[PDB]
Amino acid sequence: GLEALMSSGRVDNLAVVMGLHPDYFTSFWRLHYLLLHTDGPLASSWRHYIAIMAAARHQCSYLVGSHMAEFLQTGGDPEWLLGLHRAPEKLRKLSEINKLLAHRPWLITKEHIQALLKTGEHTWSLAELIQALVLLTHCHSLSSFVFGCGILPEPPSEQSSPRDVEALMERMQQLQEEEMESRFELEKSESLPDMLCFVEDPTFGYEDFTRRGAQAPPTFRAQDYTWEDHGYSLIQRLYPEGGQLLDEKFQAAYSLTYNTIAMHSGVDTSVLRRAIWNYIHCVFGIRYDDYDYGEVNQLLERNLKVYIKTVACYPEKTTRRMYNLFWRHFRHSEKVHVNLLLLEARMQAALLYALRAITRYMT
Ligand SMILES: CC(C)C[C@H](N)C(=O)O
Repeated sequence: GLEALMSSGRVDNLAVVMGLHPDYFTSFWRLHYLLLHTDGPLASSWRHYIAIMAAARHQCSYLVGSHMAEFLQTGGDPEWLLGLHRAPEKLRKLSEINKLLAHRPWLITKEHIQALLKTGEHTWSLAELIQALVLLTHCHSLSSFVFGCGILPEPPSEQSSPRDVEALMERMQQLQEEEMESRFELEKSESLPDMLCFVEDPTFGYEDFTRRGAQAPPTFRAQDYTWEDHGYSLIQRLYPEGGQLLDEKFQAAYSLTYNTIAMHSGVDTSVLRRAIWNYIHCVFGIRYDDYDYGEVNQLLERNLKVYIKTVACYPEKTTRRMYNLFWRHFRHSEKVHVNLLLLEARMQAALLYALRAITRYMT
């Protein structure tokens, strides 16, 4: 761990907790400094305001209150802090895609892209839009992390501080050696104040209460639009400096391992980490053609699925009891490792839907 920086008092509570995984922190910090402290398509004050609009979707005052202060220090018409209605209409056009990205990314549609790029007095360019999609999804995934790790405003965490594990290690060995479609639909269908003026439709979330029965996004076959050979290449064409940083951050988190499980070392944990990843993408409708989704229940205890899904979909509702309740014999560091596995998987899914809608509009 980046111990001297964490215990120094000079970086905030969020980065202190990221310090626990230096190989991820480096990739996280590079994209953080790019989006917020590097000249780009959009003015500094716009980027902090877009971040407020995003953190407001999850009622996440840690991130809202921090980008408010930055927005003021960087210029930033204070009157925009009275509510979205006082912001330029170009920013206001982002509410719909902001809400959809945060809660139901699969509903993003080329007709949404058409509205943003519609020629008017102040139109979004593609480089401006791509930077805005990265900021919105960045701050949604950072709200998941703030809530899932119990990060306190400016201990750095309300939840983290300065046997059946062997059952699990056995199930992982057995694995390291059609109706596939059925097991995916089963996993996907399973069911488990002053910020309000920066959002529209504040009670929109995962789970439609306008319809009986729980939320089941439409199955999207991965490989129809993947990061590796569709989304990455579109972002590096429209926003070069961020595409590479996002790719490195995605890979940083998908491959981060210490070869340990709870108290055990010498383990290969990729089958377990792939289940966390592939489950969250399943909660957002993405099906991997060659993956046995039965492995999710073999490997992810039920208390871990309730937490993962709460943090991906309803981070506001995360509780200390819920954090303590799963993986009771695991190290806190590993609970944090799960959180950043899931913000990266949640962010990649929201981006991919948005990037897919942009491709469809261009055609
Ligand atoms: C338990 C898993 C979330 C991570 C594990 N500590 C590893 O090194 O891969």
